[PDB]
Amino acid sequence: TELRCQCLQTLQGIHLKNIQSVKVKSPGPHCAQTEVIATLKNGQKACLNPASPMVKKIIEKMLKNGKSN
Amino acid sequence: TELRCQCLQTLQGIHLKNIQSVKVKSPGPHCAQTEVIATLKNGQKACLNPASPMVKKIIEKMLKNGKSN
Repeated sequence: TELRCQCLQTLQGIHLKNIQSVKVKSPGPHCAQTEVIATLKNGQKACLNPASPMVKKIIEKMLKNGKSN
Repeated sequence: TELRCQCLQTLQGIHLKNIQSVKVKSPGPHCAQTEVIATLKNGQKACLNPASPMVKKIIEKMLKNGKSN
């Protein structure tokens, strides 16, 4: 009934060397804000800022993982 | 020790009206392939194909959401 966001905070853009996975959970009838949650390769998690131009480079890269240095 | 992909299936173009969330889990030392998992607004999930020109338009858009019935 009274839900919110899955993340109260977010990152501005951390090294993608730690990020092992990226999860995007758009807003809803509860949270009218985005909340990107990435999984750390260490088992941790680091929320990203969907209002950052670096968050659109940490994802697209993730889907690429590695191409050539 | 012997892990694989977290996606047994995939969809090559799905409605962004059903998708409520997007999950991207790059490959690892087990699976050398991607496994995009998107959450349904019904509680279900629809695996996407990390090798489609539309799968990169259903995700990027998800981060934008836009409308909200």
